[PDB]
Amino acid sequence: VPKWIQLNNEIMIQKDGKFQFDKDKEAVHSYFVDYINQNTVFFHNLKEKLDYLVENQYYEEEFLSLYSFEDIKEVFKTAYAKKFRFPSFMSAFKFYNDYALKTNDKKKILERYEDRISIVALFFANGDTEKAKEYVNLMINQEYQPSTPTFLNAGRKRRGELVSCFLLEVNDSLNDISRAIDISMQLSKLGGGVSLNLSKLRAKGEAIKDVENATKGVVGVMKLLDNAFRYADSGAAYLNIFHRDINDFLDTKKISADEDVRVKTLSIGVVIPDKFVELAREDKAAYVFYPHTIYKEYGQHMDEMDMNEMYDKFVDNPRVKKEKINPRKLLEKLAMLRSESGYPYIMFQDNVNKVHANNHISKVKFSNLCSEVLQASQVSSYTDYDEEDEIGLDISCNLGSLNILNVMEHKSIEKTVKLATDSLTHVSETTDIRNAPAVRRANKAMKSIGLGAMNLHGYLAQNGIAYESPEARDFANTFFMMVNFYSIQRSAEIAKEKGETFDQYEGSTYATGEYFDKYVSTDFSPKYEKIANLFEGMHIPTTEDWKKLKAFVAEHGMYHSYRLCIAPTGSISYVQSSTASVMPIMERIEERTYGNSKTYYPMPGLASNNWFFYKEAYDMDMFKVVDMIATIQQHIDQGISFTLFLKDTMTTRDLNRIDLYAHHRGIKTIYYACLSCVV
Amino acid sequence: VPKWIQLNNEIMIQKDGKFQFDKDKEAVHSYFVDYINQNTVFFHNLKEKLDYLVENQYYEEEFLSLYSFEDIKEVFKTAYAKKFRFPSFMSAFKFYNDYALKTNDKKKILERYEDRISIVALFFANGDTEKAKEYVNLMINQEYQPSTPTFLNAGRKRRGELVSCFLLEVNDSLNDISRAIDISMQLSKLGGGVSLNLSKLRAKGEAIKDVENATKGVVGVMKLLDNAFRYADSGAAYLNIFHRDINDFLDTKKISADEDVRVKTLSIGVVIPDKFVELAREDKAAYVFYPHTIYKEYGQHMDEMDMNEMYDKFVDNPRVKKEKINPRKLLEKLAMLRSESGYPYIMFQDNVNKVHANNHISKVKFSNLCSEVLQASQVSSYTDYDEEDEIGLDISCNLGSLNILNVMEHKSIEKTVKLATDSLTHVSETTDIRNAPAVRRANKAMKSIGLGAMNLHGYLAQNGIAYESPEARDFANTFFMMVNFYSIQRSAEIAKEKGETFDQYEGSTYATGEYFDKYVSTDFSPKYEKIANLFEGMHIPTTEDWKKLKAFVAEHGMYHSYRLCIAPTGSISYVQSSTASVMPIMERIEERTYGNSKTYYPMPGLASNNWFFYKEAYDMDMFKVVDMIATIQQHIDQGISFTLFLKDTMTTRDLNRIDLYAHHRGIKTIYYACLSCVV
Ligand SMILES: Nc1ncnc2c1ncn2[C@@H]1O[C@H](COP(=O)(O)OP(=O)(O)OP(=O)(O)O)[C@@H](O)[C@H]1O
Ligand SMILES: Nc1ncnc2c1ncn2[C@@H]1O[C@H](COP(=O)(O)OP(=O)(O)OP(=O)(O)O)[C@@H](O)[C@H]1O
Ligand SMILES: Cc1cn([C@H]2C[C@H](O)[C@@H](COP(=O)(O)OP(=O)(O)OP(=O)(O)O)O2)c(=O)[nH]c1=O
Ligand SMILES: Cc1cn([C@H]2C[C@H](O)[C@@H](COP(=O)(O)OP(=O)(O)OP(=O)(O)O)O2)c(=O)[nH]c1=O
Ligand SMILES: Nc1ncnc2c1ncn2[C@@H]1O[C@H](COP(=O)(O)OP(=O)(O)O)[C@@H](O)[C@H]1O
Ligand SMILES: Nc1ncnc2c1ncn2[C@@H]1O[C@H](COP(=O)(O)OP(=O)(O)O)[C@@H](O)[C@H]1O
Ligand SMILES: [Mg+2]
Ligand SMILES: [Mg+2]
Repeated sequence: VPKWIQLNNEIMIQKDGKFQFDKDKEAVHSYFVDYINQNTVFFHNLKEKLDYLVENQYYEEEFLSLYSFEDIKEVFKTAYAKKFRFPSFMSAFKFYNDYALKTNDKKKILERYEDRISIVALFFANGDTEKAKEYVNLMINQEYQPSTPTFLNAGRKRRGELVSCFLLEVNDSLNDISRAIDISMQLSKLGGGVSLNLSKLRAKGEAIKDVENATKGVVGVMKLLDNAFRYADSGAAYLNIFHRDINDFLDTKKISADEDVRVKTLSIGVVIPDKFVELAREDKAAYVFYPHTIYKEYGQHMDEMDMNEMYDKFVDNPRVKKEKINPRKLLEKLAMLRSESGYPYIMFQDNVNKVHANNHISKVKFSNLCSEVLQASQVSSYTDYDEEDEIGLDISCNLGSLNILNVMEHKSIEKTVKLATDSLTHVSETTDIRNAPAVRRANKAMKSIGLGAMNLHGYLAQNGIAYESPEARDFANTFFMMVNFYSIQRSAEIAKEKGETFDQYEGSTYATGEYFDKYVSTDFSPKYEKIANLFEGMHIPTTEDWKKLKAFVAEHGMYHSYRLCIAPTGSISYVQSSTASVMPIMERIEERTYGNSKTYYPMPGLASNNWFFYKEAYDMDMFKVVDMIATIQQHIDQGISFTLFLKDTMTTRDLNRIDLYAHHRGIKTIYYACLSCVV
Repeated sequence: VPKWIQLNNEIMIQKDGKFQFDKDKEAVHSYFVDYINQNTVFFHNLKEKLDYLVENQYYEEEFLSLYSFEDIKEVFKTAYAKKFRFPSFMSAFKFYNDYALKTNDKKKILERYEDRISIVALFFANGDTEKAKEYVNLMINQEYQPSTPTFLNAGRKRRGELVSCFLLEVNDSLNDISRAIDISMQLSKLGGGVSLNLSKLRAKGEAIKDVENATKGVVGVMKLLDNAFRYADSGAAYLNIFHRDINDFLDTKKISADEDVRVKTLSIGVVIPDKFVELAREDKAAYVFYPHTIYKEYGQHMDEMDMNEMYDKFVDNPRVKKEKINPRKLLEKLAMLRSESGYPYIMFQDNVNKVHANNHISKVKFSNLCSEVLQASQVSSYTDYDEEDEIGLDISCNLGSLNILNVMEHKSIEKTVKLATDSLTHVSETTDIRNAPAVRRANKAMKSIGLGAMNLHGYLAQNGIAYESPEARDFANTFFMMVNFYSIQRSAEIAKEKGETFDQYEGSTYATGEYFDKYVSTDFSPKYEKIANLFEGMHIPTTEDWKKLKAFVAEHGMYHSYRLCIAPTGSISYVQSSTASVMPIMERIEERTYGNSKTYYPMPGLASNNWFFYKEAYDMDMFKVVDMIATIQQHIDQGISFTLFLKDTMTTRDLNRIDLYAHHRGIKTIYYACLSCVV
């Protein structure tokens, strides 16, 4: 057993009752000197390194050719000037095991952490050598972490797509079903996570032409999709809760499900308008609808109509066919299934669209794997082979997360937010997906990005603030207000600089101005003095600054239809020495076995004198956590991946009381505690 | 229990030891007077009938509008002038239960047998009122029976496609696989039987781009197709025996197969070049090949190269990857699987192409469900969404069968063959399949039809000739030579009349003349005197008549790339009072239960003084049956659906000796004893 693993395990051998937290500094030092340095290829110079990496098909050539090699050396030297040292064993282990470029034979290390960062920065900057330096500092200071698809792939040949998260609409025809199968496979082949909205497909037992009772329904298309994802080397189906197939749709995922209906590689999500929550509260028998009878009567997809306005009219219309269900029992079934599998991802549709800026394009109808992407979409119609198709708007989103601790300590909320936006904008403009025409069309038209945040709990716990406290909410309220301020400002700056807005921007609430109403009348500076001290050195936007930004946007518009969403953070959380996303930590010390050895990872910053503040999520009040997320969500235009942390000693009514409380507080999406759609 | 069922069962109550065969004449009379006539809607006139059937969306309007109603009445009266009476209970039962148009509520009969025939004839004739009369007589005399898809659908609204048999090529890309899934569903939705050639897909464990060992292989695409056919309301996959996946391909159909690999709605067929049969005979270890390594080396699909020429070169080429197998044991496995399921349909590829007329277009590479369609094909390439596709040639075939007994008694071999061709040509020209571009392109370019024959055994047994006798072969030799003569002659007549040939006709052996070599040097008039007497009244083509037809074709060409194939005959065999296809009868008397009653159907014409000639197939020598089929096959340009009739007391070596003997005798396809691809 290696020496770094020896010192690593010595954390768990207590001294004066205290753990040996300092042993992990030795462990990662031993891990480098006695291993990493000896398997890292070292060239006589950097040009020799880059020429080798280019000539051996490791790196791409075009993006490097935009720089004079004297500039590439300055950028690399900027990365190494930091003298970055991983503070823990698992942080360095995860980077070299998951991210560092290895040789084709997987024997030696080609990239140090400074190398991957320099290459990504050279890619983002697109020739601007000083900007490349800015990106290097931003990443080497660990202020910003682009998503794994971007951070891992930028600058490679054989490089996968930098975006790997996609959402698809599916129209109610065999032609469209066939095209969705192929698109799913085309994206999944590229490593993408694909979520499809099935709410427009007619329900089981609806007519085809004049043959009554002919349709397989949603479960039939799920079976085809399940197989498509199996063949092409993870997908999701969403369904509106008022769709007649909702029960059958859910039952495909019961762990006891019969194999005739079983679907094994599809996640599921459920879309819940306010009207359903009211019916459930009142314990009144509800109706679910056969969507094609609604289409034949109203000429519109049920999915494109306002169920809060239309429910009673659908019920009274004799040409609309429906079924009676028990809304409380359906709500209970959603709790049971999430205890089994985490998902169904639950989306409170009216909590999304109440504050949605682009309802003029469409209401938000569904979300992605792990349910943080919330954007408008419009269904295509792929017609017969000899006819032109009608290309709509699907969704793809490009992700990154700033690191709250390092942003606060560097007092760089503005600079990080604006710079990270520039990078996500570059990934959006260099993406051209083939074989997904509505994804490609939407990416150019909508120009949407998704900037998030990680290390919320870690930063709070290291500054003496409990995750569940009202002080924690007071910090989050202010911090994310500021993130949103500078995000909107940078999007308008890019719109002025380029002279473009996203397509149909002038119909958005950004252009008509009501987006800014709460920001010009309400102040979001800290109510607690000790929280205000954390922001010392950074100007906090006032209602007056918001009035001037409102006016600025009104003159120049905005480049991005969407800017912010908070995805989960996977392995990269280790590399960042950061608690995952904005969630509370799960364990104070993680024990995982790797290759016949047990490794220990205490939470980033865990000491004996802050033990109390690293409170484990399962011991927290989920109602207080809901309050925290609802506070962050005020200033995020898309969504927040939100996993409830529950003990098995929870009755099904306790579970639904959380659901109802989350809906009450304005939460957009929720599930219980996705690789392509995480940072 | 009804009276017709009473008299029907009285056949089986013997008199002087003899069955009561005459009781079935009473049964079908009782079946009409006491039931059929009372549930048949009778209008005051025919215009009242047709107007009702048009106005109630039963019939189509366009084809009837091509006639003046005085002419429609003459055509209908021509049908009724025959005073056609069904000679047996089951013949009338099958027509009214399976073919006669009933009301939307399925309560009363709208069509008598004379009505369906008149409508089909009016459809075929396309305005020519005298031709409509010719079609009426041809069908009411039961000289010709168009296939069930055509006979059932012609003249309807809500009418399904008149062709329902299709064959598809699939290219080696994800794009092509996705298009084949959709095409399969588009055709299957229309009621089609779809067979796909999977021999071009790269084998399991081949590279994708530069990722080695990445491919699922043929079984992966079979699983997708299996699901496609399940969703869209029967298909087939063919594979060349030299494909590396052949064993895995076969194992998907073992009745004991694990569900991870199980395929439940796909038939399978295997394509066997001569080189494999030689390797099996010699008991020499054979090789199967990874087709993509062959493609990367030779630039051609293994499926498009001559394995008899290339086998040793493939084996010696170090850049071609292969696997060793046991050819004898593989041949044995094909016998086992056919005992289980009937198929794998076995195709002896060189027995097809040795006598194939259009090798210049392509070799024949695969066949259909029940394996009688044998035509050239060329693979498409469906490229990325933004790029033009390359449309190749798939296959569809339009079927019918003449009734040998009635053709011989009416001495109408010429008139039936030429008239049936005209009808199959009309079905071909009125077919426009959407969403299958290579099927549509091939149908116009190739103009192929498939005329067959039924009632061979019945006709032989009723003229004192045993199915296994050399006299039976002597009759078949002459009869089908004549069918082929007048078929070729009518195809050339249509080519002169229209001034067109099928595309690239001048590369065929019809144009270069070697097709006719055996017909200008060998006489095919009967060797047996009693067989020659059967043809009295009809001129038998001589070598001189063939020389003049050869010259005729050389001047005018031919309209049809393919003309003849002998499909199985399903329920319509009853309606025709005909033994199935050209096969020997299976049972002298069929006992089947329908609705709590047992029905009896003795073979068409079975009497006590011809009992010996209705010898049951399972008591026959399959080697003599192979001889019979090989004799018919000389004069059929496509294939013959050929089911072996075997007792379970057959060793696996006995089974392979039949296979080897069938190959020896030139048989093209074979399996053991399809609805969309039967007449
Ligand atoms: N394999 C490598 N070998 C050498 N330098 C590398 C390598 N990988 C990255 N670098 C980085 O490239 C930069 C320049 O490296 P190089 O050794 O060519 O220059 P130097 O000797 O440090 O400086 P100067 O140009 O003044 O000689 C340094 O920041 C170094 O850390
Ligand atoms: N339901 C039906 N009622 C009447 N005739 C029918 C019907 N179905 C088919 N036919 C056929 O239509 C043809 C003409 O029928 P119709 O009764 O109108 O004429 P008709 O009285 O026999 O002759 P004519 O025109 O000299 O009066 C006949 O051959 C008849 O068998
Ligand atoms: C994408 C994909 C293809 N395949 C199959 C389908 C095809 O038979 C083959 C890949 O064909 P293609 O889709 O044509 O792949 P490619 O063009 O990117 O790469 P290459 O140049 O090597 O053709 O492998 C899989 O087995 N799994 C997959 O996920
Ligand atoms: C063809 C087919 C469709 N479907 C589904 C797919 C679609 O959701 C719907 C049929 O859509 P379509 O493919 O659009 O059918 P259509 O246009 O011929 O008929 P209609 O005018 O009624 O749309 O039913 C099946 O369930 N099984 C099938 O076999
Ligand atoms: N925690 C660490 N993170 C990153 N690199 C490390 C770490 N520990 C050691 N190394 C690498 O090992 C080299 C030798 O280690 P050492 O001599 O202890 O440090 P230094 O270079 O500061 O004197 C360092 O220059 C560095 O490249
Ligand atoms: N075997 C049969 N096939 C067809 N139709 C039949 C048959 N037997 C009876 N029918 C129908 O029943 C009608 C009345 O039968 P019947 O009086 O016995 O015959 P016919 O009309 O020759 O005198 C016939 O006109 C005919 O339409
Ligand atoms: Mg439709
Ligand atoms: Mg390819």
